[PDB]
Amino acid sequence: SAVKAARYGKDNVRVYKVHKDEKTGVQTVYEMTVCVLLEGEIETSYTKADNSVIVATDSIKNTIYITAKQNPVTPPELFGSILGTHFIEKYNHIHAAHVNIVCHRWTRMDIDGKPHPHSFIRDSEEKRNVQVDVVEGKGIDIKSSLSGLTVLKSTNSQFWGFLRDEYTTLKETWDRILSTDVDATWQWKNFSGLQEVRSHVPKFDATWATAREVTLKTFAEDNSASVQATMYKMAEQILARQQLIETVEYSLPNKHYFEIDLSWHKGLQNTGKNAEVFAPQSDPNGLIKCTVGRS
Amino acid sequence: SAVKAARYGKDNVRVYKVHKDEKTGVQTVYEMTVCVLLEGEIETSYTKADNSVIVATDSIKNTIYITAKQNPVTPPELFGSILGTHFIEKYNHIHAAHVNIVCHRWTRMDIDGKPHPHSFIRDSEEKRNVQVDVVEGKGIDIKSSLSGLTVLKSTNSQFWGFLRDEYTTLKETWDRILSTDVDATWQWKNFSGLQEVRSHVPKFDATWATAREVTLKTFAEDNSASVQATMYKMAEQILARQQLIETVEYSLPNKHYFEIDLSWHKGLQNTGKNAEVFAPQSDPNGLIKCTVGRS
Amino acid sequence: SAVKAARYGKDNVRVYKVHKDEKTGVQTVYEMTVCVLLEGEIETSYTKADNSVIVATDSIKNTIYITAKQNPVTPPELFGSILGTHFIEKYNHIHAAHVNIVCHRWTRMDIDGKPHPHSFIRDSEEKRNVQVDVVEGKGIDIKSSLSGLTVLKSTNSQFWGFLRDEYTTLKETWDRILSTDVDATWQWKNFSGLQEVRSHVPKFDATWATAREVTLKTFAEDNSASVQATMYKMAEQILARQQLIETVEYSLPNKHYFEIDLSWHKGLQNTGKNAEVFAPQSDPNGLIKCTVGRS
Amino acid sequence: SAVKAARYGKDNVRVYKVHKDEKTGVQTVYEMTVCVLLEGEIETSYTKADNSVIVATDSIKNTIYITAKQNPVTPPELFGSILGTHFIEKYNHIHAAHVNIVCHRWTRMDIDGKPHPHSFIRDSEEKRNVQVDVVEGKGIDIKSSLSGLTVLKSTNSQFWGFLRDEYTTLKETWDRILSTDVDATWQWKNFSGLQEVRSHVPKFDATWATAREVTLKTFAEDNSASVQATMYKMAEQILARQQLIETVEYSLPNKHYFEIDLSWHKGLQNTGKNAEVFAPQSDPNGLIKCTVGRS
Ligand SMILES: O=c1[nH]c(=O)c2nn[nH]c2[nH]1
Ligand SMILES: O=c1[nH]c(=O)c2nn[nH]c2[nH]1
Ligand SMILES: O=c1[nH]c(=O)c2nn[nH]c2[nH]1
Ligand SMILES: O=c1[nH]c(=O)c2nn[nH]c2[nH]1
Ligand SMILES: [Ar]
Ligand SMILES: [Ar]
Ligand SMILES: [Ar]
Ligand SMILES: [Ar]
Ligand code: NA
Ligand code: NA
Ligand code: NA
Ligand code: NA
Repeated sequence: SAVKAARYGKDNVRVYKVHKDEKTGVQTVYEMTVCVLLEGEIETSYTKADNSVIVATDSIKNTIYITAKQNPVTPPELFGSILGTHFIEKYNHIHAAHVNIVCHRWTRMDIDGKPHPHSFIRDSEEKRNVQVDVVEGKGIDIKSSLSGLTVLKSTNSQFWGFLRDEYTTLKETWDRILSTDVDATWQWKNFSGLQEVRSHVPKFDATWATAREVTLKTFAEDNSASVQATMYKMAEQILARQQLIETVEYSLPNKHYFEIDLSWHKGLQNTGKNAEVFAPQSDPNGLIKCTVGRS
Repeated sequence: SAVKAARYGKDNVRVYKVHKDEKTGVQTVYEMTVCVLLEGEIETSYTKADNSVIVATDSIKNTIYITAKQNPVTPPELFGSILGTHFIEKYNHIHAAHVNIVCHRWTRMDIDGKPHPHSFIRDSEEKRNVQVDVVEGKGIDIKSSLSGLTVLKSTNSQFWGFLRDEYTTLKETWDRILSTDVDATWQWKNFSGLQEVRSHVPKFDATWATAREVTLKTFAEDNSASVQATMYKMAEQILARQQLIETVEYSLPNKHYFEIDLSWHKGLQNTGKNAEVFAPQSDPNGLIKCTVGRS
Repeated sequence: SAVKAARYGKDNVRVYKVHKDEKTGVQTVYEMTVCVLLEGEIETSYTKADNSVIVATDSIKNTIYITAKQNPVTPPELFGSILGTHFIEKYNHIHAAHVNIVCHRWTRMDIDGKPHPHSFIRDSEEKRNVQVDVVEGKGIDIKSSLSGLTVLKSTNSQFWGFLRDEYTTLKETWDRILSTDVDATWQWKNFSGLQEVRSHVPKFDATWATAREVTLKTFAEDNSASVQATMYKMAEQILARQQLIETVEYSLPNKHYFEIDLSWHKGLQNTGKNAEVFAPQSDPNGLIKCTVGRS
Repeated sequence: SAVKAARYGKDNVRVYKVHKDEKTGVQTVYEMTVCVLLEGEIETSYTKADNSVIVATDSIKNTIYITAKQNPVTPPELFGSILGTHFIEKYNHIHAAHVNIVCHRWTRMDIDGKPHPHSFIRDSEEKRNVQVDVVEGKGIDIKSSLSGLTVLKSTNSQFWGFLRDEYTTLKETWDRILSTDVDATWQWKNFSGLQEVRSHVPKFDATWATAREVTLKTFAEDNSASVQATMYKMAEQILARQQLIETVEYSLPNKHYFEIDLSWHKGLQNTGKNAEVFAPQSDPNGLIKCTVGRS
């Protein structure tokens, strides 16, 4: 037997950082969950019980807190690139670092119409994520994402003209509920190293904001022919607005809301045009994916 | 052996309702999870296998959807009172109905600064809940609550002057992070029946909004001496603003953020005045409760 | 305003303890999650910012680890009673301690048909729980429970003869699937104090084992007329076997498995006697409770 | 813009099947959660709102229940291969089916030392999984796995001789707790099609049982030098026992149990040789992976 692939490190490292402006008194908080996995010349830890090649996972955890102390933690694309670069520069035998960051929302509170200097609310479990792969001699590959964005529209969704055969019971419809949890990933052009990531820093927050805005507006305004057709329109607009993105990937569940036939009870009308009360279905769910790139 | 207490019914009934304004084209959605448990002269179903006394839980589920079709589902205090009253009026041998409703957020989307007519976002897992107990000859008891409101302040929290003995390691502090998940319940005066609940309908949404606003403002502005002292100030203000509330109960976890001593690494200063990077603790957590009523 | 009720303490305290037999080399592990909440003369911490009455929740956490170091942690009824008694004896102004313990399974591994001296497996998320209320001058009240015991029988469950009216769609059946998650609680006679709890120590593990065995055998062997009727038979047998129990409470969800009509597809027969493939329903679920006590 | 990749289908399809032996009266239940995603000539559903290429996800769901009615559902490697093959044979424009199955435990109850004919218990959240990729002209690729197997050993784990630098605080140890949740995957040789999968049917259950037994015995008996070294010994033995496996992948969290220094309290000794009470850590956790293949 041989080791074909190996990676190890620390998962679920919770980090909070506060920035205090001495001038204004305004405080800004950042909270993330970090995972760092390393690869390199470590096979002998598996095959020969040779721990001399292991950077302890406890040390990786210490490194994350030290790196957060000495560097900006925003945008997460930059923090992840700094953290990944650290390992491949510090350790001769480590050739790849894989950094995953989940950013949690702490939104400044408005009290009496004024932004509060040091009070925050978690307005939704929506996340902003980054996956950073730092590979010796191959640069920095960054995938940015938003996830956990849960939306619903109560009309202006259709689904008709699909394949009908002896397995088909679904009725065609010209008016349904559409609800999903949005997972959207944009993959950046390969960066040569940290200097190039630093040169593009302003584009990271702006592209996240554009991806979010395009997703919400397209969902709200599209008279949707299908999840497939609406998600393609989203991906096409993101690629049009940011030339440094190579691909956009959406993964969308179709969270079903079923009509309830109440006609058995006193002829109550609750289907088609008369549908008011629906049963949200926990499972099963449609799952629709696509990856859109340049011609 | 004897049956000392018995209740049964249907839990986890998901309901969606849409309201369509024909004039404006504007649609409003409501989504809830409902539980109905009944009590009454049902002991023989347990002791003698006498199913003749059982209103099937499947029928309770049907009743919830029919009631939602024929009645307003907002405010939830009113819907729960209608649903509970139904069972004790329809079934001679049912003497109490217990209705629990969890209301899920569907917040209208703003697209290009305008409210969208039919598109919604789940802005946070915060819930608005109601517990309604309808008891034959004893009226309607309503407990209203908000839950899952997650907040953090990065300064203006203290904790000193507590009991110190041979079990104590905690250092006194004049500047810490305070973060909690707010669970707040207000208990209404007993109502004689549905006519009296209907007479107070406007107070339900207004009191929920006041409870939320008082919680957020007091949390943000109090230079907190303890969770205990801040939560009492919240409860006292709610009771002052709504005379039809008898009691206010808060249940608050103290979600700890620990300083990280980095002085072992190149004398890095990250404690006290120099604290920037903290470790959020998943467990354990402080849990602080109180119930505040009138003199 | 006045404080009507107040309790505070530490939740989610994870504890592991190992016992090492020097003779045999055999090791036994215990893992629990503990919550301790205190009550007493503490109103001024809420009303006057008087922290002098507060035993810090951090100190409660330290106390749990010290108590586990110096005492047996099994049976949990005894450990909880020791821990609760500690607070009301140590602190003059604390008059009640509320101790909740969840015990996690670590079952010794069998390797090559022999019990392993120091290797364990988590065989199911079933828990053994205790709730201990220690109240100055009122003794020790103990509720013991098992929870998370998930069972299914594929036949020998019926449900017919229930109330039928204009809300009813459910068909009567003489052969269905019955599946539940068992939550069973037995409430002990009030104990005068720790000496009396110690005098009954052997009864705690034996009664837990009897409750489990009676639940499993009755579920498996009863040709069930309803959840109501089967759960009553369980409670009646537990009360018959342990005279120091006052009440037994069961809380049982009815986890529905629905027939799937496939007759639309090539006349496939999959209902009634021909039912082979079913759709487990995640929600909604029946919820059936009862409390059984002595004549 | 262009579609670079697309797949869609139905997730979270819960299925139960019962087998009834008329001779013996013995019933056997199977419960799974199924996901089917399709790929093929479907780009126009995304780009042109052309639904004519879409096999509705609702139809995929119907197909899973019909396939379960007409075929064995065990071993899951066979069921997944039948289900995947169906789509690429039935639909000219579908060129790949991706089938994921999670099998839930329903273990026959022993009542009074005898196996019960129709009563089952969920003994742990351990799963048996299959991933089946059926690709037109490329055969059937099967990955089998077990997941959610949670184990702990209280001694006979060491970790010393790792890299020490200015980021390192971890002390070397010759005696620690080791606890993990095992995720183990074995990848079969490519199969030409369903006839070849059928020819190997007996090997699927036997290899699952061998993988489980090797994992448990190696964990229990290895005087572990590291997670890395113990997991390699597991993978090497599985590959030795089944020639039709190409690779074995383990993914193991290192679930930390920390010593608690109690020496501040009356000189209590609870570290090193005197360690009895530990604090299980929920996060962070080590994460160790490896893939082992043939020379
Ligand atoms: O078994 C282990 N492997 C590691 O890589 C490691 N790092 N810290 N502790 C550890 N334990
Ligand atoms: O056992 C049951 N009890 C009930 O109360 C019930 N109601 N519907 N189905 C049911 N099954
Ligand atoms: O606000 C607080 N209240 C308490 O009771 C406490 N105990 N430890 N820390 C604490 N903080
Ligand atoms: O938008 C949809 N896409 C699909 O692929 C589908 N299948 N069933 N319903 C559906 N809705
Ligand atoms: Ar969509
Ligand atoms: Ar608070
Ligand atoms: Ar039952
Ligand atoms: Ar291991
Ligand atoms: Na390197
Ligand atoms: Na009545
Ligand atoms: Na006392
Ligand atoms: Na094909």
